[PDB]
Amino acid sequence: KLPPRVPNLIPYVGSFVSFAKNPVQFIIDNSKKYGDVFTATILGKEMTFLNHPKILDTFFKATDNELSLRDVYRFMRPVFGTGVVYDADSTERMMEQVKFVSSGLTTARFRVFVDIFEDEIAHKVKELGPEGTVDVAELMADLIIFTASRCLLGDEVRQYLSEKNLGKLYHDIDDGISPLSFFYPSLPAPKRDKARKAVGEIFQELLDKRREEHKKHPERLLDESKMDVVDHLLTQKYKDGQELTDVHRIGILIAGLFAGQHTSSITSSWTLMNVISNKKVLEKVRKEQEEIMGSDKVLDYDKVMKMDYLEACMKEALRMYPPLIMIMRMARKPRECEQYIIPKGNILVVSPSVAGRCTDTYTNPDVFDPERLTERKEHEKFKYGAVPFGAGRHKCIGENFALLQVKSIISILLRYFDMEYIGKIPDPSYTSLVVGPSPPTRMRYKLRK
Ligand code: HEM
Ligand SMILES: C[C@@H](c1ncncc1F)[C@](O)(Cn1cncn1)c1ccc(F)cc1F
Repeated sequence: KLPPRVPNLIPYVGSFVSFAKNPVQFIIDNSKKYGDVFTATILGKEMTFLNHPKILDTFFKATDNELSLRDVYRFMRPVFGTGVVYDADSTERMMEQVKFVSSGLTTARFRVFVDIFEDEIAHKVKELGPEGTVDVAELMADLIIFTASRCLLGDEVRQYLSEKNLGKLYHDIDDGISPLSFFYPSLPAPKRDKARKAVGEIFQELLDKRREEHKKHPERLLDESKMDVVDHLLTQKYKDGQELTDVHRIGILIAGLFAGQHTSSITSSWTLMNVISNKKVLEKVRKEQEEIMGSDKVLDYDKVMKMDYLEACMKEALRMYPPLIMIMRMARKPRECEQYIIPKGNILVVSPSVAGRCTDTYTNPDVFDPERLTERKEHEKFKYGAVPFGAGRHKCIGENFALLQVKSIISILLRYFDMEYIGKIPDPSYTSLVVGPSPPTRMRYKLRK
C-alpha cells in the first residue's frame, strides 16, 4: 500500500494551513487519525511523516543515494555559498567539508573554549551592572555569537565584532532566511545577499591575515590547542588530493557558525528559563555547582565534564524544545516503511519535538523534570526515542561543543547572578528555521558579590 494520505483543503496548497499554524501539533494530530506513517501534500510537495520511534531505523541508516539530504537543504545555498556542504558537488565532498569543522572541535581546544566563555561573560557583566532585567534570548545569542566566533575562527575575529558591526550582518543573513524558502528557494532576499557578500570579504580578510601569521609564526601549526577551524581549513586538502578554494573555505566557516549559534543559544534560553523557574531543579544545579567549584574561583573543562545534573536539564529542554523540529530526506528510490511503499520523489520527515512528547516513552511529557532521564531513564526505552542531535550517518558533529557551550554559559552565569524569570514559560514560536521561545523572555538578575 501507499500510506494513508491527509485530506487536502485545496489542490496544490494541500494541508499547508493547519501545518503552518503549528507544525508539531499537526503531525501528532494526524498520527492519531492515520497512525505511524502518513502522507500530506504541502505546497506542491509530497511529504511523508514517520512518527513512531520503532520505524526510524531505515530512515537514519539509509545512504545518500537512497535518502538525500542534499536534495532538501540545498536551498541553504545563498547563505552557505555554492558547492558547499549540501550544495557541494557530491555526498563524499560534503562529508569531507563537515570534517574540517569537526576537526577544530577537539579536547585541546574545548579547554581553551572555556577560558573564552569566562572572558566573554566577564565583559558582559560590566555591560549589565549589579542588577536589572534582560531578555534571555537576546542575551544568549549575544554571548554565543561572540563565543562561537572566537572558538571556531580564532581570537583575530573579535575586533571585527567590536569595531565593525559583524554581529548585525549575521542577523541580516540569519533573518534573510525562512521556513518558506524550503518550498521557494528562489524567493529574493536582497538585504541578506548583500550581507553574505559583506561577510565574505571579511572572512576573506581573515584568511588573508591568517596566511601570513603562519609565515611569521609557523609553530602555531604544531600546537593542537591554537588550531582553530581557519587553521585546519588553511592546511588541509581534500582526500583525492585537490586543494580547497577560499570561497569554499568561507562557505564552510559560515555553515559552521550557523550550526554553531542558533541551536545552541535557543537551548541555553529554554534551559535557564526552566531551571530558574523551578526551585527544586535550581537547588540541585547549585548543589552540583558548589561541590564542583570547591575552593576554585573559575571554570575549567574537567569541571564542566562533571556537571551531570545541569546536563540532564539541557537534555530535558531538548526533549521539550528541540530547535530543529523536523529532519528531512528526499527519497531517490522508493522506500519501504511498515507495510507501505513510500514513493520516489517524496520527502520523508521525522520530528524530535513529536518524539519528545510521545507518551510510550515519556510520562507527563509537558513537565520539565530532569529526573525522568537520570532516574526513570525514560529516554533509554527506545533506540530512537530521543533524537535532538539526529542519529546515524549524519548525527550532529556539534553535540559535545554544544553541551560544553550551554553548560559553561549557564554555570558561569549562576556564579555571577541570582536570577528569576518573569511570568509563564512561553510557547515555541514556529516562525523561523531554528525554532525558539516566543518573545518576550524577560528575567530579573542581581549580582552576588
Ligand atoms: C546545540 C544544539 C544542536 C542541535 C539540537 C543540533 C541538532 C542537529 C541535528 C538534529 C542534526 C541532524 C541533521 C539531519 O540529520 O538532518 C545535526 C547535524 C549537524 N549539526 Fe548540529 N545541532 C546542534 C549544535 C551544533 C553545533 C554546535 C554544530 C557545529 C558547530 C553543529 C553542526 C552540525 C553539523 C555539521 C551537522 C551535519 C551532520 C552531517 O551532515 O552528517 N550542530 N545537528
Ligand atoms: C541544515 C540545518 C537544518 N537542518 C534541519 N532543519 C533546519 C535546519 F536549519 C542544520 O542541520 C542545522 N544544525 C544542525 N546543528 C546545528 N545546526 C545544519 C547542518 C549543517 C550546517 F553546516 C548548518 C546547518 F544549519
